[PDB]
Amino acid sequence: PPYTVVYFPVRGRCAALRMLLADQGQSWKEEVVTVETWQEGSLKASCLYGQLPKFQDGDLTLYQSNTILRHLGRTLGLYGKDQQEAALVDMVNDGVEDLRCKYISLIYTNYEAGKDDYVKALPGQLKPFETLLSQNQGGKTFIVGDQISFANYNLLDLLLIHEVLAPGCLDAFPLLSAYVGRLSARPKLKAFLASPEYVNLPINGNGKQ
Amino acid sequence: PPYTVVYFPVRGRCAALRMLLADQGQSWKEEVVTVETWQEGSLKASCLYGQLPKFQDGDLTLYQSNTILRHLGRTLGLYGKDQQEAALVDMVNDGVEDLRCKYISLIYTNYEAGKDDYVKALPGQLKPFETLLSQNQGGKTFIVGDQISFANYNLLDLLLIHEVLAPGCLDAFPLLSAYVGRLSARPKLKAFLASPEYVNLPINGNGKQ
Ligand SMILES: N[C@@H](CCC(=O)N[C@@H](CS)C(=O)NCC(=O)O)C(=O)O
Ligand SMILES: N[C@@H](CCC(=O)N[C@@H](CS)C(=O)NCC(=O)O)C(=O)O
Repeated sequence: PPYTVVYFPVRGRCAALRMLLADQGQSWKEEVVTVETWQEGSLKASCLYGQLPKFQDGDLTLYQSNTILRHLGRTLGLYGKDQQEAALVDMVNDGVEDLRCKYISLIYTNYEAGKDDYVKALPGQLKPFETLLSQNQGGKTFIVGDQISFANYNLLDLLLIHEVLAPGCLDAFPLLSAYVGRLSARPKLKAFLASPEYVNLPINGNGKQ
Repeated sequence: PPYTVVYFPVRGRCAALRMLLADQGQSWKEEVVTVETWQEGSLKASCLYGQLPKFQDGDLTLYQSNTILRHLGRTLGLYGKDQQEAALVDMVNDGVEDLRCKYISLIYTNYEAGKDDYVKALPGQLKPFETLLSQNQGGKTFIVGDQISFANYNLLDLLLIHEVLAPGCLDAFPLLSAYVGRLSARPKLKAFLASPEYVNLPINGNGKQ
């Protein structure tokens, strides 16, 4: 630290890392970039991959939402108890990222025409995470092992936004349903999730959800 | 170990991890899955995300190509010299993954119609890695620090397959070019890249490259 997240005024790909920071009792600065400012072009040209989020941790500048999640997970000890759990943590997060990418595609490129098929395919897309839960302490703790690795925050966000896209999409999945309830009840996260800086931010940048 | 990769008969998403294993002098088994066997359905159903590669390391079963790369990077000490380089390694690999996803989209969903635009956009997609090179000992070593982190193998594969797609695409990028020549020359890796088990596999599964 100090931590600074530079991003558009949406939850988007900063939602998970924000929940992580808040739940772990960290402080940070929100640098809000408006689409107007973004169109000016100077900031974009300075971003390694021409995109946000941009993350500052002291004198370290990072890009890539999952790089930030892994960085935070690594430095705060939320990356598994050993090399094996760590790999499983990656496997979960890579799974979360795959589905987030299809979600983002639906939202921004084909929402009207594609929503039905997407919702049909959703159960098969969620089953893996229910299954991971079923294989770890009866799904009563976290996605991997008994500590709250960074992948949980990313998974939690993926689940929450899919409840908005397709209400009831977790009804057929007891472990995922209870998982979201439990994690969302953690004191600091609950408070964060209920705050204006979260609630009054749209999930995506195009008005759809 | 022992290491086993379960995959279709293509370079695809296993090319980089294979190069890594070969360059690092590791031994592994290839279990080839034909599309015929895949359509039978049983293996797919047993895969966490219904996809390959599947990776066996002793009694640990992993899925997700990048999870496998990070697993080998972590257990073989090819993941930066400290927490800070590790973050940069991730930032590189996430960038590689983003472009690989676009490459894969082109190949399998829009090759004929999309190629020309994609190749036009390619220079902008490659510059970031040239920029990273120029900020690390003049690009005379590796993509991050002076050790060959796993991310290097993924970047090398990405560059190699794009050279097939758009010959000369690295001519505008002296650092990337020299980087490719340099890594490709590494003895064990050089031998691998020229061996039948690499050369006689197509880059992709639909015969396009
Ligand atoms: N792989 C990147 C993707 C970043 C990304 O898609 N950023 C979008 C907003 S979520 C952006 O900056 N769009 C504006 C632009 O591309 O000019 C990550 O995970 O951070
Ligand atoms: N995110 C996964 C993607 C895996 C993937 O796309 N696998 C393809 C082959 S490259 C597959 O199994 N296709 C068959 C199917 O989906 O049934 C990774 O990086 O490993």
